[PDB]
Amino acid sequence: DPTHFEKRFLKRIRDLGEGHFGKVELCRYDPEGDNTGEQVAVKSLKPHIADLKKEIEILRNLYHENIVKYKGICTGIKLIMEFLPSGSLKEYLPKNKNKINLKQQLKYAVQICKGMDYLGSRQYVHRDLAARNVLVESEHQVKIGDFGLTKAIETDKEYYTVKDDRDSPVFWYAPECLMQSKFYIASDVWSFGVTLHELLTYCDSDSSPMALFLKMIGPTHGQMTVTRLVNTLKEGKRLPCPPPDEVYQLMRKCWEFQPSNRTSFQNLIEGFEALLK
Ligand SMILES: Cn1cc(NC(=O)c2cnn3cccnc23)c(-c2cc(Cl)ccc2OC(F)F)n1
Repeated sequence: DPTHFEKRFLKRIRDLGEGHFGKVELCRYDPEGDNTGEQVAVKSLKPHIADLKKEIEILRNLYHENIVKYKGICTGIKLIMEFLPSGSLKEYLPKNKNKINLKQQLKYAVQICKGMDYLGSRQYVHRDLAARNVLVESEHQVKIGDFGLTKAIETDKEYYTVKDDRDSPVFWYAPECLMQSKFYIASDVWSFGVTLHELLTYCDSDSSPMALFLKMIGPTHGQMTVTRLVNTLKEGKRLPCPPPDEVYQLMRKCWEFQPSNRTSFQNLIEGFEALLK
């Protein structure tokens, strides 16, 4: 079985990044023991097993040019994927401003929309769409690189109701996710709009969605922060345009209060393609 990786041949090189419960490391799968084997990205849980198994099964069945490739498993379980040395958009964009212009940013935007549209056609909701979860294949190509919070939508139903909201990226969340823990495909569209703002600002820390929303609502509300966030959104207030009128209009359509007034990923692709011709 080419999808079964033996523990004794999986050699750790360095850490790549980590979340609260999971981590990704650069390993070499070296059965010949001479450091000639291929380099792979390995996702493991820190010393949630049920959630990782579900996550592995989802990725095993996704095949798209803008989705990170599943390679296999190491059985306790570890997820084995292809290694992208340029890393996440969050770390790549600040170091490569001179290489990446607005035209390339809009191509990245189309690519994220295509990968997301494919996911949504398989009845899944991502729930964690941000620049930190987008990998750089090359200066011409990006891939959605993580599915840690991904959930299947019930048949003859349009949303998944979340029970555990403890590690939620609240500054990327739509009003319905904040008020009722209801995740629709339209909720993923809202998060894309915030990811697009990150992309246009080159993932600058001082201009991050969290930095900007805290300046809008005040940073001393503590436990009332999410309530204040809900209030500002209810008023019609949104993240400002980075220091491109037509791109900002597609972004504002991602941020329509009611999920029904929001566009679809297919509609956004048409929008970006019209601007690239
Ligand atoms: C700083 N950082 C870098 C990361 N990853 C890579 O560099 C990487 C390269 N190839 N590869 C293949 C699959 C998954 N990750 C990678 C992460 C990272 C960490 C976690 Cl816990 C989950 C997803 C992550 O990656 C994100 F982008 F999807 N943080």
